[PDB]
Amino acid sequence: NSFVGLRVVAKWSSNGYFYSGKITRDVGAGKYKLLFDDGYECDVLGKDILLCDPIPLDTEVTALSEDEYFSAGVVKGHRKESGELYYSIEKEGQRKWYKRMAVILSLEQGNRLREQYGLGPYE
Repeated sequence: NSFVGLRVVAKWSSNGYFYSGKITRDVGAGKYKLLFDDGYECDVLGKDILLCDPIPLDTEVTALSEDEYFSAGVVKGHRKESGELYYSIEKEGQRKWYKRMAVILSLEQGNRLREQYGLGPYE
């Protein structure tokens, strides 16, 4: 048994930022059989939709504000319940508990991690 019910990030093309996903089963070497945190399922190769925390417990990440123009706040405490999801983003001096889609992350906040926790098992 392992991470076949894992916590994931969602990038289709590398365009500099990722959305959120959750896994259902593991598909081969490099792949994940996944559904988005909001209900969109597929099987894909992982360097797109992969095994995350999502991101490090010290992370000034981006919070859902505009498309190229979004603003940062910090991941500190997070959990996932059997049909409820909450990520505590420390923002504006207070904690915003959002299901993972109200946070985003960019590639280099992903790439720092990519080798150690998730953001690429395959090349």
